[PDB]
Amino acid sequence: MDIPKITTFLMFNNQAEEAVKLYTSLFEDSEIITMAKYGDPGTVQHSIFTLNGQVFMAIDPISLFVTVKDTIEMERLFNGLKDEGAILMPKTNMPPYREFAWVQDKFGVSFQLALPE
Repeated sequence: MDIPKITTFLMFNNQAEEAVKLYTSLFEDSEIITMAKYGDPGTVQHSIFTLNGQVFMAIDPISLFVTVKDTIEMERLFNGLKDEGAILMPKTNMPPYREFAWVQDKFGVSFQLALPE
């Protein structure tokens, strides 16, 4: 269950269980490894799935979800990407993460920065 440093992260309306079901079914070496719904209820809070043995995540724009090594990795990527960027959410201690941030960079790509601890 080892997730890449950078995971493509798909966010849906309330369509994640279907989207996942759809892609999992088409692509070959693929499998739902984790789904957690909300207690909007019945919606996906957290999914980790495979497509050709590659790890994706979905919940509920189509961001990059970065698992950070350190407080210091966080600092660097945060400050690097935040330039002329939007901060969707700033550095925040957010269980189950030591820290988490959400930045759109100047060109428009969303990065989620997640420090596990």
